[PDB]
Amino acid sequence: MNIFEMLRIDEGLRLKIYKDTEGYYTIGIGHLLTKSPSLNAAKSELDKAIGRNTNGVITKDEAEKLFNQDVDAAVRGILRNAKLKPVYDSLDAVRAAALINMVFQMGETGVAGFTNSLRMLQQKRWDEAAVNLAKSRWYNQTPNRAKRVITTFRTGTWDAYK
Repeated sequence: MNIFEMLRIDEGLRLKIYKDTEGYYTIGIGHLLTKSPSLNAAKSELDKAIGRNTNGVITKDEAEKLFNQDVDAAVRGILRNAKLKPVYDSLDAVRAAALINMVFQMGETGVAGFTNSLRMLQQKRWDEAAVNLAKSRWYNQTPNRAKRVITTFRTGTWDAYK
């Protein structure tokens, strides 16, 4: 299993414009279109993204394609990010996916704010990191995802996903 499969699980697949849980226009596999309340705006952002006039509708392939860009971007940010990189560097193939899942979900800045958990991970203090991550807003709010990702950092296995 890998980051793609994991996120596809976490984000689901929607081929028609939807609203994320903050009310933001979204599509596909967690592709945020715009933070504008204007549906016209998101449709316009979409067409721009796809390269065609979609009418707020995309194909599974178009989605997979945006998905790929998104994942790549998430990895780059981690890498451009100063708090992140060193953590990414200390993590195994599996736990690295988990980190990436968080960045994708909350953004560079968002993830870089888990100050204690990040040092704990950095130190390979799994359980404790886990213990602490569970004490977040993030987890309270998206407990299903949070839990899986937390179990991922703790075990270094795909169990929570199997």
